[PDB]
Amino acid sequence: YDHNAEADFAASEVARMLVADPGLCYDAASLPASISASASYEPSAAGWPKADGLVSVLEGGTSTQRAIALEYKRPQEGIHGLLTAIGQAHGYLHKGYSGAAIVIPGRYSSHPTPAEYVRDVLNAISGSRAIAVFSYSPPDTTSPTPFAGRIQCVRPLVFDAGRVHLRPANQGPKTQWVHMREGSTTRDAFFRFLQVAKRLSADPTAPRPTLRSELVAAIGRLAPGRDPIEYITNTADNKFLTKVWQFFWLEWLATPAVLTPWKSAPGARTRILREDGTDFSQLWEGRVNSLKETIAGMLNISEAQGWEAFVDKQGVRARAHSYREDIDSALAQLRWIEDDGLPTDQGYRFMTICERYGGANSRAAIDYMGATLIQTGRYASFLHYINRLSERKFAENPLAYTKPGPGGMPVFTEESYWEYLQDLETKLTDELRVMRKVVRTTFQVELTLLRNYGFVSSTRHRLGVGIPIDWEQVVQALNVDL
Amino acid sequence: PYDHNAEADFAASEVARMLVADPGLCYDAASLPASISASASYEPSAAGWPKADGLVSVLEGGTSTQRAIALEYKRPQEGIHGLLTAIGQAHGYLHKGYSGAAIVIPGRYSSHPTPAEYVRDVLNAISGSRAIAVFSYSPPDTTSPTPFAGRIQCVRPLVFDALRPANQGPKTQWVHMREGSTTRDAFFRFLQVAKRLSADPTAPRPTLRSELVAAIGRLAPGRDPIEYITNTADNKFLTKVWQFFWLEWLATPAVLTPWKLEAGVYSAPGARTRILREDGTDFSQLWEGRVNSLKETIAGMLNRGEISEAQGWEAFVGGISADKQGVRARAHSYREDIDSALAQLRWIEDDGLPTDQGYRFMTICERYGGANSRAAIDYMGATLIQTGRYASFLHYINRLSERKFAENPLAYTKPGPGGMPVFTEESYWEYLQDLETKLTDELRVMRKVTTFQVELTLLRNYGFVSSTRHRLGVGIPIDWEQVVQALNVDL
Amino acid sequence: YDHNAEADFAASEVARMLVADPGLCYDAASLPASISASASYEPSAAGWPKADGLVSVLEGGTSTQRAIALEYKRPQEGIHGLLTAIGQAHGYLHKGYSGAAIVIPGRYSSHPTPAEYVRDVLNAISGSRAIAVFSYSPPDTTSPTPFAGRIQCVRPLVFDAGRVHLRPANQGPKTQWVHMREGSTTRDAFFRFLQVAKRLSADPTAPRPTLRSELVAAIGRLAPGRDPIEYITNTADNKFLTKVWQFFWLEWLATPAVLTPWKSAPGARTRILREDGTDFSQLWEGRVNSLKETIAGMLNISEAQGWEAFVDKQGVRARAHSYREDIDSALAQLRWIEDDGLPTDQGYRFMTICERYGGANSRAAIDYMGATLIQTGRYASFLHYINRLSERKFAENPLAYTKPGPGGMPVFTEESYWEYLQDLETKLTDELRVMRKVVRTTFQVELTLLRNYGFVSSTRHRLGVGIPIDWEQVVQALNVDL
Amino acid sequence: PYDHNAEADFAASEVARMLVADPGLCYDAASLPASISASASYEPSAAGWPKADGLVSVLEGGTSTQRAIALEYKRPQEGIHGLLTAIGQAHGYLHKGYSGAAIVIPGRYSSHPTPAEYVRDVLNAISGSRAIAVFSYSPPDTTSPTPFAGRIQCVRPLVFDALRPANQGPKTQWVHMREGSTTRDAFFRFLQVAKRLSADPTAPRPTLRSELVAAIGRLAPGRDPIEYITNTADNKFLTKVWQFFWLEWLATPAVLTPWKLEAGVYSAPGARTRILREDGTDFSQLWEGRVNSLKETIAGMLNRGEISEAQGWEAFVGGISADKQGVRARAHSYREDIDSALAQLRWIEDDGLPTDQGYRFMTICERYGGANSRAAIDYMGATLIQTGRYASFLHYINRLSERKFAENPLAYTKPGPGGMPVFTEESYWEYLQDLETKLTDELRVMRKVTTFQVELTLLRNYGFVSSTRHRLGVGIPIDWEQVVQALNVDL
Repeated sequence: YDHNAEADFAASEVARMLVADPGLCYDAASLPASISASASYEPSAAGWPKADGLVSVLEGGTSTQRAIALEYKRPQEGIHGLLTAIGQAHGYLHKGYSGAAIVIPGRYSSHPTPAEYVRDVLNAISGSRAIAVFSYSPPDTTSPTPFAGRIQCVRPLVFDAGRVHLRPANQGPKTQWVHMREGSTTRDAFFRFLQVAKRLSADPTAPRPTLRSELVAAIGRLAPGRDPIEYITNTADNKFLTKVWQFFWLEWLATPAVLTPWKSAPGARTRILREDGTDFSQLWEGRVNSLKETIAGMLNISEAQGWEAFVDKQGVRARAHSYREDIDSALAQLRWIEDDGLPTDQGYRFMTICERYGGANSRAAIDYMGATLIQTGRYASFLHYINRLSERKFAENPLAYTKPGPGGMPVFTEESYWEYLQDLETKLTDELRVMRKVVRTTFQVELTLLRNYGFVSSTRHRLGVGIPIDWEQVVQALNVDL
Repeated sequence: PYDHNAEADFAASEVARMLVADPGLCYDAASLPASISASASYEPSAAGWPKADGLVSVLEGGTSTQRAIALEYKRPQEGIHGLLTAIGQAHGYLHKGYSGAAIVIPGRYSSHPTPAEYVRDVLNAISGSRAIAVFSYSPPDTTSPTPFAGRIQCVRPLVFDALRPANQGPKTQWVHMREGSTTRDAFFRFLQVAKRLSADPTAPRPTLRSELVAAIGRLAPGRDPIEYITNTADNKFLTKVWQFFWLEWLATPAVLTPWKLEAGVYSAPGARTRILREDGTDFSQLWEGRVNSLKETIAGMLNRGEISEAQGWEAFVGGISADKQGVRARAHSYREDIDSALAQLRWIEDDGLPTDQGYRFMTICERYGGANSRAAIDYMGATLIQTGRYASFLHYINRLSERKFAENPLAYTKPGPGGMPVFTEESYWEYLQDLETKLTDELRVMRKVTTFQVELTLLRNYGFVSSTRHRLGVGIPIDWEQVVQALNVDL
Repeated sequence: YDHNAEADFAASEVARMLVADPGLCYDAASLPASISASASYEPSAAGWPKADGLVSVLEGGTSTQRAIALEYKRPQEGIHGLLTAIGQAHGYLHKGYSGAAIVIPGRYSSHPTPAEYVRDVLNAISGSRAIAVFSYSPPDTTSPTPFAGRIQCVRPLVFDAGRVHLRPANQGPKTQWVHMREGSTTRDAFFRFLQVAKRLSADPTAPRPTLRSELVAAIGRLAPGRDPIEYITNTADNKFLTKVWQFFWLEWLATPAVLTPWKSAPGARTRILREDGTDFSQLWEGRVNSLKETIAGMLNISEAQGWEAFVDKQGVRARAHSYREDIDSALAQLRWIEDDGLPTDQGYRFMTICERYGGANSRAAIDYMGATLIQTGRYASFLHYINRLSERKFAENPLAYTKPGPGGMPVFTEESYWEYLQDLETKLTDELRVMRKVVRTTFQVELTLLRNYGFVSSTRHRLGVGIPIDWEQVVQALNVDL
Repeated sequence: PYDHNAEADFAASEVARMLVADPGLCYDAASLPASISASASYEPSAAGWPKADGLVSVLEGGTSTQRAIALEYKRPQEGIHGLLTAIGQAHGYLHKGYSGAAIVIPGRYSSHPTPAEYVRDVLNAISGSRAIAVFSYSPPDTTSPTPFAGRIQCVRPLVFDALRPANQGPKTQWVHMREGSTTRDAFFRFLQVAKRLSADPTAPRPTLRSELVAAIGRLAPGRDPIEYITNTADNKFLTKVWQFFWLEWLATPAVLTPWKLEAGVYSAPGARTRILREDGTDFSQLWEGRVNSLKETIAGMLNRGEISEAQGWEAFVGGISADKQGVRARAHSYREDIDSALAQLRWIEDDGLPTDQGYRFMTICERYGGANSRAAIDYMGATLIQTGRYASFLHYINRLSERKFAENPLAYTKPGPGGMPVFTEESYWEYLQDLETKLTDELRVMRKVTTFQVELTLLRNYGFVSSTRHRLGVGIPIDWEQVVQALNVDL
């Protein structure tokens, strides 16, 4: 909705203010030579109380970062939002963040001095100096930087000096928008995993699935005491989330046929559709991978030794652990699964759409996922930045980036495209501070995602426009979920 | 999803195309006309209470004949309950005097696999009115300029229930707001007067100043001065609201003063009303100022000894011909504009009471800083986008323009300073004309009585299109971020 | 909520008006000697478009009834409700009802003449004379008859003369409140059936359950061609609802152990808890029923002939068909299942409460069912009538019905209770017209239901009060479901 | 479920009992007092903006010392988000000046198994304020007069953060509305004046009639007459709203007229204000009528030649001692009543602006027939039931009464005409006194400064209890059907 983007706009402005004035987050003593700041979303793997954003402060010469959790309040929430924010800021410090920033309207109808009030309470009662307060006047949504010059610091913060272990700089997200690990998971996999969780919630007495005798025999050799299901699904707990993982993994991905190592490579296909609908995905085989290489490995290794190979090429156990981490991460980031593991209303809704309209590759399913990526994945923020920056360039000069064609007439080329994408990128990293550094790659993950979901056109670029955004499609995504 | 009204407009356009492709959808075999064209438009507020989602007008080889079909559109979000509403709504529309009615409803719901057949069956079994058609639709393609093209099928045709005019009615799907006379503040003050009078219909009456009452009695010896100076004859609720609003807020005692006379010299008083201009710069003016120099022209003809003071009063109340409107003519035209806009914004009932939306507008003006506040401007913009149907208009312009420039980004341009292409004012007029031809001949969402000035000025003022009127590769630059805010508001 | 009870109050008043004036539903010709009218809920087995109520008109000497479907509108719905009502009235006639009655506010803020408007449209366009229009002024909720004298007929109806086949008088409900068939179904059964429907919606490829070899062999003799599962679950379609029935029946009630006829009686128990939580319920055995009687029947009948007996004592097939009809009826009446068979939001919610708070016998589960019976089962109407009638009797004379005790002091006895219950009953049948005729039984089903759910106290009666209603408990039930 | 406020009251009562059973919940080992009693009450509107769900007052063996704990109650319906709100709310309460704060939150949520431990941990780790206690609860038993008895456990105690008064503050959980001076119409007109002034703070000022301005100048030669006759000195927003409301609606020019003099004869004018009486019979009266015969007493002392006209004006503005309130004394007491009720109904901000609820009340009066309409009466009744906390009061009376009569239906009765039991006025006073002893000593929801007249009259007038004051076997007969409507309204 509107709230997610506005928090992103304010987080960008906070990051800019700390770069302009490091004394907002540092005491007079310990002022560093150079600090950089950048805003990002909060990774779902962090604790329950979710922040509106994170601002990372990096120091010159170090490899560590100090992270500030951001809480953003709108007037529509009313003055009750102030007391929510104070509690949330204490929650963010309890979670382990070096600081927290409360960003709230400069005045309300009821209250002339809301930020002064929040500052007073923090000063009088809390005694935590790691919580900053910022107040704002209404943002300019025509700008690339809607909150530029419209946010003042009413209370600075100081990072708690009793911090011996500092956060690594390469940790955490580097953009405000969510990067999906674009290889292992699919729309169909989210659908089936939620389906298994709905199945297990209705029949907790469900019998564990049975492995083939050759597989169960092989597990006996490598892990003589271990339970074979726990072994090949790489689980140790019996919690709800791990059990659903077990059924999902053995039912949908590592099916009996896929767990067949050789026939020679068997050419097995899983039961999980690729997003492109052409076929079902493949696990451990297809090129010269595990099954095909082990077939070649048997030119000499024994037949029994092949099972040890199956369980820098990931085996069944290693892939099961990484794939579990992916689907767990993504489902939480999309807010489709509770921390406890039950499906949320949104997770149930996506599952319902898939069940009603022909599965995870249906238009209704693709459209609901896209709407989730726009709101919950914060691609609305990203689209706003690309739009306002592009409009600013092209309103000034509609022929920007074009190159002389045969007659001298301008044409927007692939070189034009790459120059324009690089300008957008340095603008996002240096001016807006909405992304950080850890090539025709600049925005490949974002643009492929956006194009696949219909938010940017199959034509990658057009003269006078840049990335041709299907804004009506984005408008529709913004409207969903009531 | 998109806007409910916009989806209704997309369906009305597709229905109008379907009637042109197959006139047997609304005509019996013997009733086949020589040539039939159809177009979709909004329903005028002046029509009955049960408001239709749209109107489709059918013209034949006849010269002055038009046949109107009232359209009701249902969304799955309304649920299976909407189907029964639509049957009742369709009967309401025929009762209002429409020749036919069309129900446009989803092909399936989660609850019910066969909704349109249900409506056809119920109409066949019980209603016995053959003037109601049923159309079923699959989800629209919002990528297209014509989202329902080929996605709507007729499940039940209609037959026209047996004088009619063709030059009558609105000619666009989007509403034309009457430019020049009314403002947000006027809508607000008028709704406040109607709410005050609704609670206290008896006690108040306005007081004219004595010189004016003496002047009216000499101009119109028998007429009641209030009825005279407000140009009213009825005693209906809506008329009394007008009388109070006119004298309380616009033709106030100061504004009704034709001239100031000091020591043989006549001068226009410089009166200002109590109604803010939309731009917030000052209060608005009547009979004086930059639009109407009536008082200044009268004072100059008194100072030159061309006219008596008695003749001056005649000119003030009666106007000066060419061009300069008098009090009575201004009151009557102002009453007609403000009545029309308030009904079309659906802020007022036919009875004259504020609607829920009029109440919501009034409350925003009262609490958040008046009719020129950001909250009031946002509420009006949302109303124009939704109730005025500019969401459908913006979609048409966007898709039609994207279709041109995606194929050729230099479309319409002309050789400029370096020889380089330039999108000029000529380019704009060529592009606007192509948009007109598509809107009337391909989409069938407008008909002939060239510019789009009224629409674009309104959209520009509420921030939905850019302050620059055109850009190369784009045409009219639409601010969809602003459009999102208006769509989400829910009036 | 408030709407359900108000429709019941208006339906009672409509039934009273037709008794006072049969010309409201009969033309001048064909005026009958004597007609009686009574209001009831609409049985869930009737079509999708559900009426707010039914009013039954019975004629003297006949065994047939003419039924009027009632649609009630509130001002809070606004004038849009009028056009809804016209369409609904046409829907009710299409469903096969002899007449329909639209009951709407006498005026709205917007509209001075709403009932005149509805009458005009019906007259001008519809041409159906079987639809009546009634208008009302605000009801008096202190009265036993809140709409008494406050409803006028703006448009009468006439029953379509082209009706050769008349509805039987013994058909349909005889009360405004829902009677649950108080023997075969339980809270646990609704819970498990919804659970099976949630299971099957997630895995439609689910394998059919397997019968014991002796059972499958026996089915081969009685129904040589029939599929044994379809045979013992007594199903013929393959629709969603019938399949969920099959899994539910074989998983939960006719389990493998319960399907064991003999060991002698086996003493099998099902997997469905009784509402009292003491044990699981029993099917076909326990007294001298099917299993025990067939054991006695084998004193002579063959062992093979016993299977024919198993499949006026209902067998497996006969009980499966009647029990299916019960659970189908009740779930639809509670609005927990769509006509298509998918669980509704309320059905899912009840299932969720049972899953989260310890099952169908939990307080949260009992409380949600009770809240459903108060609103969806319309026991709010019934409680209002008992309350206002009782208060009227006892406010007049607080010692009403008491009998002289040892000292002459009044005591409210069991005879006092039965006299008071009978007065309430004739008042409900003769004055309010909210129940019909097809003993210490007067309200046994309603009171047992109400007491079990905590709406009336375990003490059945008290002096000065009558049925002691726990009105605070009813208030809480009225508030749920947002 | 029940009402959110009622559940908060049930928890405050149980907290107060828990402190009496274990004073170590709020006192350090060295801070153990001689004897401690605790009671729950509402928080007075005169306290700061962040309003608590309740107050628990602790009295020690000290004579004038009271220690107040601000209570915040969270429901599962508020979700895991309410936990963080409560931490912030608790800090707000200590900042307001309370000695301690208590968070009362569910033992589990669907999302989170261990909510109260979360709050304890966060407070321990970051806040560093030991004056905030955390209590966890299992679902309440609404069958009981004490629904949380034994169902609330202390997860974190508090220690009182280091003058204090004991005779201060409200003495009941339910709010006492000040009877006699204000009406629904007064609340409505006052909110309208504040909304008008909020939009136009500059332009308006009220005009006193000339005789009164001359009289004030002679009585108070230096004082500004408006400040004098409205008994104000400040220029705050709330004060200006008072001045306009007083002169526009109550002490109108007619009502400010002390006498009418015709041919040597003095008479009370028979003025009526512009504020309706609650019963709708007439407009209300000031200084005249059935409550105050001040004008009649002055006119009778003029006619008897006991006093001058100058002395008559002194008596009118200054009152007559016994008993008869003058203009200034009436203005000051009326201002204090209306300010208190509006703040306690939460219809006005401390700043003087209408709240969302004040706006909702005003809109209902404006659109649905004024402050005495069924919709306005229903909105007020819902406010008293919810914001005034009479839902908890009714639950206490109901359960306490049911407990008595279920054991003995003839409880309190006395031998009547036939020898048969009768529930008499003596029975009622005995039963009311037992209710008092339970409310103060068992439930701890009221404390000593006998009748319940203020509460019962209010409840009776809004239809929540019966017009007959008592009935055998019942006590006070409660109309739970009416109570349902009020609970469902959501202000």
